[PDB]
Amino acid sequence: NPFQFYLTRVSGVKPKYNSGALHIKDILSPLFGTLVSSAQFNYCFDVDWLVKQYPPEFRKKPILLVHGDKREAKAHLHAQAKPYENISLCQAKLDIAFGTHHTKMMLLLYEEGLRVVIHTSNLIHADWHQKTQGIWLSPLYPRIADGTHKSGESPTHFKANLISYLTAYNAPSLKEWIDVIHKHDLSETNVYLIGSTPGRFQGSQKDNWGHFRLKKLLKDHASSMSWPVVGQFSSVGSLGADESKWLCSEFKESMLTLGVPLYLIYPSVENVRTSLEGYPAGGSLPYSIQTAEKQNWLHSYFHKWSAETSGRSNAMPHIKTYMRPSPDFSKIAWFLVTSANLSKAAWGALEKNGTQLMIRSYELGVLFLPSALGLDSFKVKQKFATFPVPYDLPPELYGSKDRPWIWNIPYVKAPDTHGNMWVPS
Repeated sequence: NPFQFYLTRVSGVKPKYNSGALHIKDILSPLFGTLVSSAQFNYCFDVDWLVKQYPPEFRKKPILLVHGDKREAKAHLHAQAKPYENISLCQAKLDIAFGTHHTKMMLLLYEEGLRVVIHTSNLIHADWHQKTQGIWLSPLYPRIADGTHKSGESPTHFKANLISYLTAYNAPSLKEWIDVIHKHDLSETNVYLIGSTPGRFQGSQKDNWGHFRLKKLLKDHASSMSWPVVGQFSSVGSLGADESKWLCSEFKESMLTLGVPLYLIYPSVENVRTSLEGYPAGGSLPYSIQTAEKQNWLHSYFHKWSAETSGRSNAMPHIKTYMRPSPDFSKIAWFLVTSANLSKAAWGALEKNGTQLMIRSYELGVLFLPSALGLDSFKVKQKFATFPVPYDLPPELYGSKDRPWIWNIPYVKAPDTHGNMWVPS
């Protein structure tokens, strides 16, 4: 299968809905290769839990946790890890305020080669239990033969792009991973890397990251042919007093690039209330009343979470996806799975009269382009050459009574799936 795009397993749905899905235990299985060492980039970690996901035989192999924790939270993470002698930590520098290290990626070095996994799940039990999450699995990259002269690069330039991404951390522990990557052949890679890294990027450096990086790839490797843009995420930042400030101006502009209706999918209160988790799903859908009340204009773009196609309408989304379907939603010009939610922090925001792109966070995704497969478009796989879109199309608009899930206000008029109310505080 050319895509290697997978959803995580969801407990409590019919087996047919998990047949082609993966659990972290599957990803780390001996069947995937003989593990020597690994790196786990993420945001939240439950170390005891993480360790048990590795098979017993591999549990003592070295593990690098790359995170953005600071101060006490950092101390706590070090405390979680102390008992496991084989675990080292790398604190990603977060020199711009309010940034987070949000990238979810696994680097898995085996006796037989190297695997890169870019996905959407935090390393905690609940993210892999009853949520809809996405996974892209690289091929097993072989090591470059000890006497050849090859770049090991793919036509999408994934190898150099991933190295640049690691290089931006400027961390000694990652230099070791960069060196490992240099040693392998990633030429079979058919996706484009889209990363965000904290900084202020000017000149041509603007095209390296965030939504400009996406813009640049859509201009170079896609071509033009009322194809809407679909954006689907689990968090929402403060986007401005009105939409011309960022959403429609730079964000949509980048997304509509090729060689226009914008539909945003974000769970309503009702979607969360009736989920497999009930209201506690809302603990992973941050959207503060503080921010929401300043931008009620945004909510007219919102569409309900519906995933009958993958049996996951009740499995709340923590996956994030962006794509460009045709007017009848039967095909798509491209598809992106990433850790980036709907925020300036994640995607970047122009500064100094559009000469400088400011990004606060680390984010990472893979872009699927028909040109990389020799195609002009992908047909949408109706029931999860055809791309497996994990939610239903066309997107369904919020009803008049719907509200976007807002996590720091109470919902006490209707009980959820487990008969509970939600009272933050």
